[PDB]
Amino acid sequence: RRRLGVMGGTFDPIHNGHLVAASEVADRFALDEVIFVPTGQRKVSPAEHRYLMTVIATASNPRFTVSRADIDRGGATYTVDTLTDLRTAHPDADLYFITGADALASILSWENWEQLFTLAKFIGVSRPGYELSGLSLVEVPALAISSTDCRIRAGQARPIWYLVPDGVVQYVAKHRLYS
Amino acid sequence: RRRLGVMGGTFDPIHNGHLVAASEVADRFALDEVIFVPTGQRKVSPAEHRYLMTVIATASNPRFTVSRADIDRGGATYTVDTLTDLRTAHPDADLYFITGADALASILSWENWEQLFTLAKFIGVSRPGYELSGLSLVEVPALAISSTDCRIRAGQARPIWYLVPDGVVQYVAKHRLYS
Ligand SMILES: Nc1ncnc2c1ncn2[C@@H]1O[C@H](COP(=O)(O)OP(=O)(O)OP(=O)(O)O)[C@@H](O)[C@H]1O
Ligand SMILES: Nc1ncnc2c1ncn2[C@@H]1O[C@H](COP(=O)(O)OP(=O)(O)OP(=O)(O)O)[C@@H](O)[C@H]1O
Ligand SMILES: [Mg+2]
Ligand SMILES: [Mg+2]
Repeated sequence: RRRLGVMGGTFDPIHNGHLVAASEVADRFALDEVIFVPTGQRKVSPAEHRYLMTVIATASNPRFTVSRADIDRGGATYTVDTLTDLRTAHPDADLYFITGADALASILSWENWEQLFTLAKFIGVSRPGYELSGLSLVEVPALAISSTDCRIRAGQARPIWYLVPDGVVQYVAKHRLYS
Repeated sequence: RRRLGVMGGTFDPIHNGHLVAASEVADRFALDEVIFVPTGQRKVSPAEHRYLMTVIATASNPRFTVSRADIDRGGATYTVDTLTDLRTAHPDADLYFITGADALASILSWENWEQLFTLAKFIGVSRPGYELSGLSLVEVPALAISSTDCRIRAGQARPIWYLVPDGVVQYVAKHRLYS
């Protein structure tokens, strides 16, 4: 069966932390594809901008794609809705939902994760400054990067080079996203 | 006076840790340029390959250039020789020698650093897993990346995406540098 990575995120902006994590997981579980899924709509940049920055970010990687499913569904994004639609859209694939330590704790604490485990294999990945502890835990390269830090840098005219892809650096400057 | 960053390195390969560090320093001290200087000739990849990967890596950044001075001098690279030649090649500029915590300790422990401080301002930067303590100490984004780890990944056919620039990922694959 086809092995599809899934990685949800606000992606405001997508950064090298998100991308290095997806790439490690893709290697360790021999995934054919990773679909990045921008969440639907602290100011959150419009959905279309977050979507496009994600297409630009993932463009160069032969295995990474983007779904606009969550942004098009409308309203709030729940993990169950994301995976169910992906199950319907890729009936013959095995889904691997990729999630960093903070968002994993949140799913385990606040969602019916037993149901979620019936829709996909869960791959919890490490993130600097958080505690990682049917579900698999993987250590990915330690890149202490948050979108928050990027948004603060962009607003203070401080550089986000080498924290996000060159495409995202350009895209943030051109559309003036966080100033 | 013109403010020139200088960053020496083996650059085998250059990675996002090196580049994010140079970029932070460039912002904090309003540098006009950062010159990356590959050291002259554990197998170290030929000088020309390390040089080119550095040109490719720094290409997209308007403020980053490369000097082939150290690789062309011949023999072993000493910090004093690097800075003296840069002083001669850019007589009217102020040099800022950029160096991570491990290489800083090594210079302070093993070289006549008082002389070196007469040729340039020293900017010690943080690196994960090392202790940072005329000289300035700056915290740069924490990206736990080493060329060593990249070389080991490349040799085991494991991905170095988002640890090095896309150009370096391509360049390592094409010339098969560490396999
Ligand atoms: N540096 C990182 N390394 C690994 N996983 C990360 C990293 N940053 C975020 N993640 C994971 O990426 C997913 C989406 O994160 P999210 O969109 O909130 O990004 P973010 O960097 O945390 O932005 P923000 O700081 O605005 O919350 C989550 O599963 C989260 O755990
Ligand atoms: N992740 C990093 N963040 C900040 N500085 C770094 C980082 N990696 C290396 N440096 C600095 O880059 C300069 C050159 O390092 P070098 O060429 O030895 O790279 P490296 O990553 O340590 O490779 P190797 O692992 O083969 O020693 C030094 O001043 C070093 O302290
Ligand atoms: Mg977050
Ligand atoms: Mg080193």
